[PDB]
Amino acid sequence: MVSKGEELFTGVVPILVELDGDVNGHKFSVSGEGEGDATYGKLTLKFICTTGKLPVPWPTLVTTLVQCFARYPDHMKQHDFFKSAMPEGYVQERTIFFKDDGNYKTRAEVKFEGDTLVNRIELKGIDFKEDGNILGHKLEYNAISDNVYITADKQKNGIKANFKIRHNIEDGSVQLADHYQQNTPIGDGPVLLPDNHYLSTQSALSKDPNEKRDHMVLLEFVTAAGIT
Repeated sequence: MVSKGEELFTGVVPILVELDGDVNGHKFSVSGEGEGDATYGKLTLKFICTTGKLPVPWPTLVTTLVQCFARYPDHMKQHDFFKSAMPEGYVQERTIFFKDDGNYKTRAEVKFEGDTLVNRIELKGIDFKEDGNILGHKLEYNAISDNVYITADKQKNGIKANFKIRHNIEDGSVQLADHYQQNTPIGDGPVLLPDNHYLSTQSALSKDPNEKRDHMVLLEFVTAAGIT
């Protein structure tokens, strides 16, 4: 046997992302479009700041801007909460603590609208330093890679996750971003509550040479692991 949510992901699925943000009162919006192919754990996305200049570095928004596209190995498919919640979807919440700086709090709803997987997000950032690495734009436009450690959250019928992102600073140092995550289903049907495991995630950041708006191109791979 297969299992209902996971059938929505056997091919290439269009993705739409919409974010409204406010970081220390600097308001902005981002839209994104692209495709995901969970068979290969593969995401291709392009994001645009629709309000003008992005007031934070693009790399700091990657994790916020669809883990339902992870490739779960066959032997791990009973541990894929994300697809099991579809098409109704899930709420994904985070707190992202930037070491020696402010924090983002995010709330997103990830669900299908027809054949399109949509991620709608609100982001609120507070306590940032005006000349710190974030509001001062001191982070290199560089890839991020790390492991998302997932555990069951029986009490919300969902999952929690934790991970670290170590963003390179232009001086050669590192800006740590400690992520704490919770996901809860939107619908009332059965979902898969996983054993402990992780998502190995690699995001490559680039620019479209023909694009004059403030933007980010991503190529991302996401693979579940940690259960032999």
